[PDB]
Amino acid sequence: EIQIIPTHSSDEEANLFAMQLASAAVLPMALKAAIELDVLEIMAKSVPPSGYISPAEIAAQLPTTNPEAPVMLDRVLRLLASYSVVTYTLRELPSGKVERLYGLAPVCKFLTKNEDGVSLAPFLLLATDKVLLEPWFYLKDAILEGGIPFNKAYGMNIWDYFGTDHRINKVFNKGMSSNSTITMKKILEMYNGFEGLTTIVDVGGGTGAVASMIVAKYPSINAINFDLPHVIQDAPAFSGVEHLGGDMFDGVPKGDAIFIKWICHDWSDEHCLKLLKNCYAALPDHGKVIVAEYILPPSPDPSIATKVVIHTDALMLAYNPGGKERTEKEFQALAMASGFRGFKVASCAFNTYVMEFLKTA
Amino acid sequence: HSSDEEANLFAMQLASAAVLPMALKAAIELDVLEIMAKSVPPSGYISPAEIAAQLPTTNPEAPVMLDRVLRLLASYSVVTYTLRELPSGKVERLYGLAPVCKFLTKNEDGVSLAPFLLLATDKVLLEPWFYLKDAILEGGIPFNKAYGMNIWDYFGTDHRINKVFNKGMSSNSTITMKKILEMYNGFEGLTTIVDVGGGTGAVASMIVAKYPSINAINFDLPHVIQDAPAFSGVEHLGGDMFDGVPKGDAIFIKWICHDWSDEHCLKLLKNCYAALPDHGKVIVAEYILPPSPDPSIATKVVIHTDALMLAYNPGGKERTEKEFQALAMASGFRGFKVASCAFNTYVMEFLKTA
Ligand SMILES: Nc1ncnc2c1ncn2[C@@H]1O[C@H](CSCC[C@H](N)C(=O)O)[C@@H](O)[C@H]1O
Ligand SMILES: Nc1ncnc2c1ncn2[C@@H]1O[C@H](CSCC[C@H](N)C(=O)O)[C@@H](O)[C@H]1O
Ligand SMILES: COc1cc(/C=C/CO)ccc1O
Ligand SMILES: COc1cc(/C=C\CO)ccc1O
Repeated sequence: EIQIIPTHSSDEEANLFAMQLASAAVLPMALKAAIELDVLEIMAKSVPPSGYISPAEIAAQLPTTNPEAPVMLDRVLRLLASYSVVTYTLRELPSGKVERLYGLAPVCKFLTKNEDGVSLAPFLLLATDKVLLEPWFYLKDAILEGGIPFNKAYGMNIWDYFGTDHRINKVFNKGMSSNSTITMKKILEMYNGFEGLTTIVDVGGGTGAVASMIVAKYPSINAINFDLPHVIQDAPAFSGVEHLGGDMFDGVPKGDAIFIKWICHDWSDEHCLKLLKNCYAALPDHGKVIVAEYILPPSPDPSIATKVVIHTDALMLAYNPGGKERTEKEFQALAMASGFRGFKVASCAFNTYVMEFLKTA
Repeated sequence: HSSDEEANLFAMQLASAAVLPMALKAAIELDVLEIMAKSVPPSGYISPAEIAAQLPTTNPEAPVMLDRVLRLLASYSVVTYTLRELPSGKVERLYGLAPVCKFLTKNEDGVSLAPFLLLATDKVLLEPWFYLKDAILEGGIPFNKAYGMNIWDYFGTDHRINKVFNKGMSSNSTITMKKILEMYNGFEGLTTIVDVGGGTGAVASMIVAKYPSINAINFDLPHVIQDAPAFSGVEHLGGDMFDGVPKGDAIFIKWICHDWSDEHCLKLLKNCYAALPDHGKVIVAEYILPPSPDPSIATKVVIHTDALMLAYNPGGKERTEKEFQALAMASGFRGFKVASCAFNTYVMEFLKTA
């Protein structure tokens, strides 16, 4: 709490932060272009001995003959580098002009395929898709009028819309599947709560990536992946997973445990309660709901981990019917209100906490 | 691996990074920051509910929805916060103005950067970004791919975005030029100044306000000039600067060179050279590209603007001081002076004689 006295110097920084904010979208939009160009994968596969590659040497590997591609790439990569998305090194030219060569930064491990063929890049392409930008033009309308920005832009809710637009359905389902594969692989290394179950139901389990992973690790479990019919239609037929289409607000398939990852955050308290009562009803006396969600931090602190949660809260506001992020006590109160007697935070990976709503304490 | 954890979380932050400007846009469109600025003292805080009470809404969710937008802003220090415990043991937030809000609400003169943000985040200016991959593989300009014409021809056809653009520029330039005019003496003693590409004339008007005996000419395309307010001592004139520019003792160009290729800059600069007396000058007001992709806010503004020029302009880019020198030399100027800087904008003089 030392007080900063306003000066020329502090005004310069305040004015420039306002300008940075004004044009902040250039970052995710330039990163989206780089990933669609396969630039980061090119960098990963052809980084010379040194580990730094020129924009011309990148552009050489693209399907282009545009002679401006190298300078255009340099300009994109310079932006990325300023934000530590790639690294750089400088080398002096014959002219005494200085050129930049670029390398992978640490974050690139999650923006290029790992050994399992997976990354967050498909998640980025989801979040920056033209479809999911459009609701942001209706956010002020939703605050004033009530309702949901997405539904103002499209005339229907997000799921119904994905049911009409095959391109974005596939982008969405793949963004979620890849992200969830990375998180769940880490969850499964640490969390033991699937052990001993004979049946699990992944409610809102998407194309079934998670369900497949749980059965791969526990071949004695019966796994049901449950989602909307337009998602189930082109879920891979993973062995040991039964895909079932339906609407979870109507009810859910019976199992020993029900897994819900990134389901509660999509829905209002009232919708969650209805879903969680349906879950309680589909479980045996001793069963549980396994809830995988972020947890809101105590304050809007500046950490990246906090910002991810808060960013996601803002995504939920733009996209979903009452969806929001919640604190640990908020999740506990949803558990209690839907009849569950026990609550615990069992595990965490990449911000995603694994909570158990226990029918019996 | 907290190391893997932090790289994964950074990736997710990047992925949804558009939430920040778009959330800020909505708070500005709602008049939230202005509400805050008028409703509590500079060091005070205000609840979402008290802000929402000043909006014309009966939406019972307005307060929480504002809370969630303001929390996003708070996490980035765009607004300040303080916590207040509720009887339930939940905590709620009250919010206040951070220093940046001084440039996102109207100042003494009635301007801020808010209209510049509304420009940059308008759906029209966002759409070219979906054609960046295409421009890189195929050649050409993302904007022209989206709209089928250069940006300036497009603004002569879309009256709404013309106004948005001109106002964004006018309000940004008013802030910058007020600060430059405190420090820079190079307009002193001139009989006539011409602001080439002067938009709706904010900078010319400020010059004449400071130096009331100067004769100022504000020169731009005719769809811009038609919207320029009248200002005593400013003559508004339409035309194409590539065909020629008005004569005067000095020519001022702010954010002109950065819109164009080096070749086009030479053409412009030679037109300016020809329009000046023998010992005249061009006063160039532009950012200067820093020598590396450093993480400073100041450098990021420049590099983001280099990226904007990539998306929008035929050949436009940001330049180093030595690049500007090379432009001055190649258009016949014999002296070069870095005279002043305000809010990243350097004021360079290209002198016909040294
Ligand atoms: N009424 C409903 N019934 C069942 N599933 C639904 C639903 N409404 C939305 N969903 C599904 O809920 C999911 C939310 S996204 C999360 C998907 C997945 N659990 C993961 O973490 O990767 C989507 O697959 C969506 O189709
Ligand atoms: N051929 C041409 N002749 C004159 N002006 C032009 C032009 N092409 C573009 N412009 C103008 O160049 C300006 C670039 S934006 C900068 C505006 C102003 N100098 C400021 O800094 O606020 C616009 O107003 C645009 O209309
Ligand atoms: C098209 O030319 C310009 C564009 C911008 C920024 C537009 C969106 O932020 C800023 C200055 C210019 O000279
Ligand atoms: C519509 O529901 C969801 C949306 C997103 C949105 C964008 C992430 O790229 C994230 C998680 C969800 O459960």
